[PDB]
Amino acid sequence: MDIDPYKEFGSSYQLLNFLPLDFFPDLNALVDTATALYEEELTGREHCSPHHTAIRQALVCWDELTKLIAWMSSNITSEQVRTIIVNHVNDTWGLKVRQSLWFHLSCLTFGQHTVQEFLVSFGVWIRTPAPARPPNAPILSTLP
Amino acid sequence: MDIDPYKEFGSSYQLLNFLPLDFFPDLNALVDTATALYEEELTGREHCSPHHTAIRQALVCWDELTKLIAWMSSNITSEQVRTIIVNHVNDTWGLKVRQSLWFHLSCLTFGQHTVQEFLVSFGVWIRTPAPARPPNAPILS
Repeated sequence: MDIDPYKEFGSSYQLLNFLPLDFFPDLNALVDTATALYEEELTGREHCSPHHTAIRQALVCWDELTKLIAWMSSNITSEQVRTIIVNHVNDTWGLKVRQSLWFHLSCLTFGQHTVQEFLVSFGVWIRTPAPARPPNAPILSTLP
Repeated sequence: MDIDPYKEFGSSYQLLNFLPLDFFPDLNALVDTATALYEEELTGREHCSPHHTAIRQALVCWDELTKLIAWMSSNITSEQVRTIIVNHVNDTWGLKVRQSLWFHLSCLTFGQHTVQEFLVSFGVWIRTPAPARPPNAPILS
């Protein structure tokens, strides 16, 4: 199936992918934010919100990934080849986990609607030709 | 952070890990079932249920894994070290994806309380010693 994990959240993948890669905080910061703001809720017994569910699924996935690269690291793969695997991972999969954590943590903190409206505004802006294009990007708050 | 993706669903990794590995259907089978029974809901605009959110997340995760295996397969890795890797993620990561798909698809078609009670009954079963232990496992109905 063709599944966009942002579609049930009123956004889309291509909208997340318009933003510059440096826009999203690094992963460690996002986990620190998630821990500090929602640790009890995410490790709790209740759904809380589909955003919480997305966060836990994404962190669980990322955990499987780090255990995989740890396994092939200590078990099979040499040093340099390990570092190119890890660098490809962080340049791809890690970006996607950061996009997810940023999206859902931002929805929980500032409201899903204002995040949706930000992403849509940014899409409009990046899609506008330079003659008609306003100088300044749409903006949205940043997380702790 | 220490997260059990089943605790939000009133269950437990530990209960899933009691079941034998061959109990969960092949992943192609679970994906076929999710496609046939839930394609339009899963690929839609609405959450539908936490089970749907979990299934889309699980399959998106598995997709990222297949693309990683593809990349390091054709770029980095010899055929035999590749198959060792594919064996590892199949017996580990893949088993876990099958566990997630089976759990949530089972909740959707058969009820969440039904699946919960099944897992707790199976836990009780696998836990009781052979003298007092009934001969036939709990079923899911």
